Amino acid sequence: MSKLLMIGTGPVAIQLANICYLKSDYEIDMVGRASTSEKSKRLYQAYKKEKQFEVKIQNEAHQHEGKFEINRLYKDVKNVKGEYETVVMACTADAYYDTLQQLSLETLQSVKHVILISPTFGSQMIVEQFMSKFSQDIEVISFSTYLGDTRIVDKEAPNHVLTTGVKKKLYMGSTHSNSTMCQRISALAEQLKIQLEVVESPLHAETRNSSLYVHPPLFMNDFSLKAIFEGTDVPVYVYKLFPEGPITMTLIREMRLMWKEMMAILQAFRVPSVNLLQFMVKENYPVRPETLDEGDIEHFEILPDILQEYLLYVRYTAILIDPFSQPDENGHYFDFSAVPFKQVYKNEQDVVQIPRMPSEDYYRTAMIQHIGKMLGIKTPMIDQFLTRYEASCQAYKDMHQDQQLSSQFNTNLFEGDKALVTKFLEIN
Amino acid sequence: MSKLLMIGTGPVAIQLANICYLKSDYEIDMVGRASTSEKSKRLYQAYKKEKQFEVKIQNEAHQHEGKFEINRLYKDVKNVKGEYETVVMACTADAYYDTLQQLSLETLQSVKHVILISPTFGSQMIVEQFMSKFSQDIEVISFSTYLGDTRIVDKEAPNHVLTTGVKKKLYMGSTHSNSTMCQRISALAEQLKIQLEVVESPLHAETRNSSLYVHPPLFMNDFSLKAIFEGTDVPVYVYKLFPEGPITMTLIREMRLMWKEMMAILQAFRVPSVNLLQFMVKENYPVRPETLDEGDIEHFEILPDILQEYLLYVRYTAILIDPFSQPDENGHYFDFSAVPFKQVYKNEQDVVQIPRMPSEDYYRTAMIQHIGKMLGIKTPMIDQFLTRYEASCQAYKDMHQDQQLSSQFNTNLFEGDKALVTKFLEIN
Ligand SMILES: Nc1ncnc2c1ncn2[C@@H]1O[C@H](COP(=O)(O)OP(=O)(O)OC[C@H]2OC[C@H](O)[C@@H]2O)[C@@H](O)[C@H]1OP(=O)(O)O
Ligand SMILES: Nc1ncnc2c1ncn2[C@@H]1O[C@H](COP(=O)(O)OP(=O)(O)OC[C@H]2OC[C@H](O)[C@@H]2O)[C@@H](O)[C@H]1OP(=O)(O)O
Repeated sequence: MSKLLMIGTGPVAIQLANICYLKSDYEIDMVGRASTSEKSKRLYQAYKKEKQFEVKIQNEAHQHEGKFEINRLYKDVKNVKGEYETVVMACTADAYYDTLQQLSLETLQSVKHVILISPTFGSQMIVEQFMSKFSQDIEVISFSTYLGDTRIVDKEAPNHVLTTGVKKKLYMGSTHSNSTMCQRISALAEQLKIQLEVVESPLHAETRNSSLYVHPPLFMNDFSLKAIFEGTDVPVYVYKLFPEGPITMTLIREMRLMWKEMMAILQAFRVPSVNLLQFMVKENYPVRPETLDEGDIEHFEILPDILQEYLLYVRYTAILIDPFSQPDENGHYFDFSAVPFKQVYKNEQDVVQIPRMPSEDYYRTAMIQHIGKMLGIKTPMIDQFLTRYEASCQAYKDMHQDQQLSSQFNTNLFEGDKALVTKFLEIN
Repeated sequence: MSKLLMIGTGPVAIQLANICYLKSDYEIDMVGRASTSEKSKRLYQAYKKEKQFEVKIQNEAHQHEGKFEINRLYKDVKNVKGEYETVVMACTADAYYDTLQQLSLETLQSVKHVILISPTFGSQMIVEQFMSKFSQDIEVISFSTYLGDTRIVDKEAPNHVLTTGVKKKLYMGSTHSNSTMCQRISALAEQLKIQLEVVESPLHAETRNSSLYVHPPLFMNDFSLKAIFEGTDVPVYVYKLFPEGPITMTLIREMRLMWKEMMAILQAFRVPSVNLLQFMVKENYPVRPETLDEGDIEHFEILPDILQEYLLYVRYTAILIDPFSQPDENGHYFDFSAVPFKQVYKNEQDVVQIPRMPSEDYYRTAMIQHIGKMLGIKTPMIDQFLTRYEASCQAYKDMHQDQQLSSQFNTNLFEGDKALVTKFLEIN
């Protein structure tokens, strides 16, 4: 019978494992890195003891809930034995290569489908090129993003996760147009009440994620980078205006410029372009009618380069509050924009980590840089983003020679991934 | 000896009376409207009883303080008897004509200088044309604004006023270039430590007031006008972003358009143009360097019509807080922008009044409209401003037929003033 390998043991992997448990005929195996990660250990110990996972639901609009037991929970990728026709990557995109490469030849040659839950731009190119050495005909499926928001509500019971929110719309593409797997997914989406736009390549679904265009400007600037690698004297906030946070005319210019460099790479691949404003306004969170002209967001992409900036700037000020929340007796709304920055932190073994943001945006940006390099496309804003982050890494190293740092502070990361997209694009 | 007539008995008039008391050789007479205004009565009764005015000071940087007694406090303009070489208009601009016209022929023919403390655009034209019938050679002096901020801290002692703030820079012009009066004023300004740019006509000083360009858009729109003539369900704020207040891309367009129509009338009069952004940023309140490009505010007037909008919009979001105030332990600054709207209100005799804003901006706008009409200059944004306010007046009349309303709800106001600027411009 059909085996499925789930790579990742966090809340995304658990939600996904439950969907397969309930709505597929796969026997499910799960693997983390409980040998080298206190987090994956806590998950291992907890599943071991209880012999169950549980998804709970917050809005009764969702029936992903359920308790469930999987077939085998592995402790490390290296223990994985045997054949699996389907492998779901529920880990972070910068680990897709590190983890597949640790699988056995028998495992890698048995695989028919690789499904990428939170891929970045070009993850499929990396994953297809890798698998191609062992699978003649590997199918690779990229999603735009994960289906919603799920979280551990108690760190001492990480096998119990909570899905708080579900996205409106997802996109999905495959190396195999309208494959049999594509069809089960959009049929599974239908059961889940999750609108799924099937898209024509995985790369195309990978560009329908808004954070790919707005996280690099928000986080890889001197303001944000100081807040993360060094303190601030006073709490400072991701989505507020300077001096309370990073947003300025300059940041918004940096965002439009990256958007346009990305649209260059996307036209190269004959991938359609993303109306960034309209994307944010219909598929992220609405603002009041009175705030944005409907023709301004429809025709966003025709508009002059400073009108585009002006409309992006305005969008971010509309969200400093939640304009659909219930006002105070004093006129005051929910402070939607007081999201703090996670700073650098020592893990359980006293090793400094960089938080997900910006260290996942260094990976995505470093890959987008590399693709654009080899299309002969110039990425000057991307370029600046990366030197900024690297100088902040080098400065942390110099300022903190008394400390164990993590592999994230290292030079020349992702040589593996960079070579796979090189082989891929030459051959393709 | 030299007599001075002070028209107005509020806190501006009292501060000014003290400056003349201390630094001039004028015997001072003061006149309000204690016959028809509970406010002017309270001032009359209070001065009567105490026989003193008092200016107190808040920042020790100021020596306008002082107790003082004037020579004669009149109860109504109509009591004014005798000859005065100088008359200071310390009242609101929309009353300059109503009040002078109540003076006696002997008084009007004796007058050599009319000094306009808070004139609007074209007040001098109105005042010179009126006085010209009685004074062959009247001198008229317009200030850009009043010298600072003074207030009554206790309504039962309105003869005791408090000057809280003093402007950086004032402008001043006269019908009589570098007159003897001009010279005493800039010498008096020097004593007061108040920088005074002497300007070449009064009209020119009357355009160096920022509220002339930004009050009509802020207050004469459907949002603001609802907040003033009808409640809001929840407190709403003058300087916040929609839905908390009126500021939108649309309001900012309405502000640039009025600015440019005004710059038309100003080029007609060969008056130089006002860099509105730079005016707000150096002469009103500073924002952080990181917020506005210095070349953007220097070259503001060359910039494209949507960049101008974008920079104005951005200026207003920089001020939602005071970015130079001391932050909270939580990152949070002083809520600089939560200035409520004064709404329509019944006075002591149960008569509905419209607050200063927008009823002083209806006068200024109605005059700017009239000037531009007779230069053949089109003022389409002004035009809209005025129909908006009038429809809100008409609606209050219909919705509130059970109520005594004030003369401010009337049609065809300012016929007097409108004819004086007509005679003036034809002849001039
Ligand atoms: N080299 C490597 N090898 C093996 N396992 C790895 C590796 N790197 C990360 N991970 C594991 O992926 C799992 C999911 O990541 P998690 O941080 O819990 O958050 P989510 O559950 O929300 O992740 C879902 C995606 O949303 C977007 C983002 O890209 C996420 O991947 C998690 O168990 C990770 O282990 P850990 O020990 O728990 O840290
Ligand atoms: N038709 C008419 N006739 C006689 N007197 C009149 C008339 N209209 C207004 N006023 C008086 O002008 C005085 C100053 O006005 P005020 O509201 O106290 O505020 P401020 O002292 O701060 O004024 C200074 C200027 O700053 C800007 C603005 O244009 C101000 O004029 C005040 O005593 C008014 O009488 P009241 O009885 O007290 O209401």
